[PDB]
Amino acid sequence: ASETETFAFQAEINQLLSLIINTFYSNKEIFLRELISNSSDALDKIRFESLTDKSKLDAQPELFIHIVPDKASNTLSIIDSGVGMTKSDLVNNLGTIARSGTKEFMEALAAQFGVGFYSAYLVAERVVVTTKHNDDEQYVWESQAGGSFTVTRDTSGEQLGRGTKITLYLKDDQLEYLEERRLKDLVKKHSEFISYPISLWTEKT
Ligand SMILES: Nc1ncnc2c1ncn2[C@@H]1O[C@H](COP(=O)(O)OP(=O)(O)CP(=O)(O)O)[C@@H](O)[C@H]1O
Repeated sequence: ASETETFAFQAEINQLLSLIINTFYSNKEIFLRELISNSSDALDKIRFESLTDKSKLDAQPELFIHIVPDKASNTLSIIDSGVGMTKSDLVNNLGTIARSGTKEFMEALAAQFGVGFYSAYLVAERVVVTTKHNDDEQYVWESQAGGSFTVTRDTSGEQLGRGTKITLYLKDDQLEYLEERRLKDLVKKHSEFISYPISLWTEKT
């Protein structure tokens, strides 16, 4: 049926990506704290609307963050019970939105506070976001950071019912972040100190 609406990137978002990706960072580990942030924020926002209305939390009436390395697909996934996004929050907040502090965060850096979501693309060549808000259906956002992304209505297969799953497809050199030592440490590490619980799940072979 083609629920995919293919869009193109902000001109400045492109710059923002070019900064991140095309600068070798010793520690690209920044990205994880960056994602767990936006997740805490999402759990925080749903926890809020959950006072004014209790029909909200009913979806998954528990607030969690899951981290799944999967060596099959070489992906690292981040999963919360948080607010989620509508097609609008997808097409509007992810791709078309310059996060708070301007790219002059980094633009003046030619001459971390925080990078946010886009920090993901230093360890991954590709990323897919599967999300469920309450007022809207489940949508799927995907980009290779090649100056266009795609948003697709996903009414089929499995639903979270609420919240968001970010799955990043790691670059061939970046697979260290599929490791349990690497990650168990990083759980307990920067942004372990936080409101919600963090489960790391790994496959025993
Ligand atoms: N886990 C999540 N659940 C739902 N929406 C999310 C999300 N992570 C990001 N978003 C949406 O995408 C937007 C833009 O992403 P981005 O990470 O660039 O900014 P941010 O609002 O997370 C602050 P920062 O720049 O510090 O991360 C967010 O404002 C939010 O609307």
